[PDB]
Amino acid sequence: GKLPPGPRPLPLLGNLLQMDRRGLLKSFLRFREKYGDVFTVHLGPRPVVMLCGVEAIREALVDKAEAFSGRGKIAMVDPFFRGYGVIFANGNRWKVLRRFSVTTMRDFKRSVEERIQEEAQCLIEELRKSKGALMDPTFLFQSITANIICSIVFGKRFHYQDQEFLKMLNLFYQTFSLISSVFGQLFELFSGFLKHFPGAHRQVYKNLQEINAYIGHSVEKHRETLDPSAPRDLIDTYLLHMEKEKSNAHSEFSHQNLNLNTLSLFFAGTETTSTTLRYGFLLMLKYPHVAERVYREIEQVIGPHRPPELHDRAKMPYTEAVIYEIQRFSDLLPMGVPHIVTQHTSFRGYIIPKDTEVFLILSTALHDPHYFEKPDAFNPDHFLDANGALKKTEAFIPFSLGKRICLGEGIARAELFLFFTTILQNFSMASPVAPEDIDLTPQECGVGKIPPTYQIRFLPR
Ligand code: HEM
Ligand SMILES: OC[C@H]1O[C@H](O[C@H]2[C@H](O)[C@@H](O)[C@H](OCCCCCC3CCCCC3)O[C@@H]2CO)[C@H](O)[C@@H](O)[C@@H]1O
Ligand SMILES: CC1=CC[C@H]2[C@@H](C1)C2(C)C
Repeated sequence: GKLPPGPRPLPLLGNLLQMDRRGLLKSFLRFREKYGDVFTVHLGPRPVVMLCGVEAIREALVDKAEAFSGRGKIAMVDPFFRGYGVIFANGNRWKVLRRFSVTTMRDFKRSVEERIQEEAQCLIEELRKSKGALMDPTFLFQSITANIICSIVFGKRFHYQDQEFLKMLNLFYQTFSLISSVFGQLFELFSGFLKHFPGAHRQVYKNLQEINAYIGHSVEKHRETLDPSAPRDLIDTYLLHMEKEKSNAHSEFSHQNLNLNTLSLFFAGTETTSTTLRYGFLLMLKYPHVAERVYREIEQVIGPHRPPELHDRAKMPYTEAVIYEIQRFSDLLPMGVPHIVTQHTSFRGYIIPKDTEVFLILSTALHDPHYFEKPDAFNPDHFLDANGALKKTEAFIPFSLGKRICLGEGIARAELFLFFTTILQNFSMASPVAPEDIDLTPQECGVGKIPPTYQIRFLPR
């Protein structure tokens, strides 16, 4: 009959005065205590329905896909993306851009696996050259994941010591942080007001323009050398489609979709997997007995030299459990990416009007103590049975579900496994901080959950 229950709002401020100072997620976990798994919070001027736990989330994204499949905005980046590109598009643009992006990622020329394998070898050579010196591995982790996207999109990889590559990686890093910051969460509530003032939203806008400028230039160099009978990469393929549909003024294959879809694939392609890697190696420093056990399995299944391959996974249940647990623990996007309802819909008795924003709080499925005993601790046994065999679970939804499910899922799982195991096959880790002193508390927790900076050494075996 009405919207899910929640804290009683004030006219201008919504539920501001009921929020927790520590962020949106914390705010929402407190409301969930009081209201249950389906509730409404007024984020500044508008109601947003929160869905918590695997059942409710899957009931919405899978059983009710006809309605929960729209994409909402992220205040901090809407001014840039404006509903262009696969992540932020709706309706028929999304359908075109999704089919195109899914279809030209898989089809191309090396397999996905081969490209990751080569990149893993370049990574190992790089880590060798560093001769056990301390670094903050953020740049390398962004470099190897960026290079996978790059070879699909630009037809090329960049070298780790290229200062122009590094400068773009810095912008991806700064932006993800700024977006996930306390100001970014405030902005989600009050963009309407805050936009008129200086603040992080302008820096994010400017960073994204700067990345936009490289992509515009690359599109140009491609157009100039384009061979219709032999498209090199995803940009070439988009250009061909642009040609084919030029007589339709309403073609989705526009120039803004070109730039912003590409940029969307890049952002998501780089920052998601690299952040998981960052948390992953920090977790390894804090739990060296886990890293040592992963290494014993690599030794026994793969050996000290033969490059790891995807077909190794099924024979490495421990390593897979550690990687699942890294993802579960990391909780990359704790509230997922905003959805909206596309038509009036009933959900557990409530009525959700059309164009009502919905957050699926993926963090609540990942921390569900019915599936994961002691869900706030890192523990790979979360994903092992009695016999040490891999135990997958329905609650494991860090890619979300349904029509909008991460389209990069397969690529990211390939990268996490090949980069994790290839590094561990060749190196052990050390740092100047004892495992008991290692603090896992995120540096940011908003849209994204971002681990603190740290120094690590990679020691050759
Ligand atoms: C650890 C790595 C990753 C995680 C945890 C992750 C997670 C997610 C999540 C939660 C969503 C939101 C789905 C929803 O709207 O309900 C998403 C969407 C998306 N992701 Fe991933 N992602 C990862 C890696 C990647 C990679 C490597 C790519 C590209 C190569 C990618 C590309 C995308 C795109 C294009 C969307 C939007 C899909 C759509 O709206 O139709 N992601 N991702
Ligand atoms: O397009 C106009 C702009 O061009 C110049 O910037 C160059 C720089 O001179 C040049 O150093 C830079 O090189 C960047 C190469 C690395 C790009 C790698 C990433 C790009 C996309 C996401 C993944 C990979 O590209 C920029 C864009 O062409 C000028 O310096 C700018 O001031 C100007 O506004
Ligand atoms: C896959 C992710 C989608 C939404 C968040 C991160 C990448 C971006 C695009 C800011």
